[PDB]
Amino acid sequence: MDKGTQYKDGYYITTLNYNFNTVYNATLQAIQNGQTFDYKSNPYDISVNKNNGTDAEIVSASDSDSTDSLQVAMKKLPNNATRISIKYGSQGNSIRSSALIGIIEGNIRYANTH
Repeated sequence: MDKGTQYKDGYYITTLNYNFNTVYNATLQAIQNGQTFDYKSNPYDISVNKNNGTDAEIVSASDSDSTDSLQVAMKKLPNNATRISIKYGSQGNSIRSSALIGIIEGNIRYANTH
């Protein structure tokens, strides 16, 4: 039905039916190039960016948000899909993440088209 967007206890987890290569690119752009700002204008910038090959995971630390860090996990599926797992702070990071996903998929939709 849907790609697989699940929200549970602050966690935002989804599958994106697009290639891990483009998903990494889009996700990087979304956070790194400041394609999304929060109302509290909090530091979104990346503290660890690492590629594995089946993993690409972005970890940014939040100094202003004492409650946690921004962690986005991108996992490569052999079905030309990518699984994204978001890490939340006690305030509910799912809000940031829902916008994040829109940007990630949307950017792919422009670049990839079909």
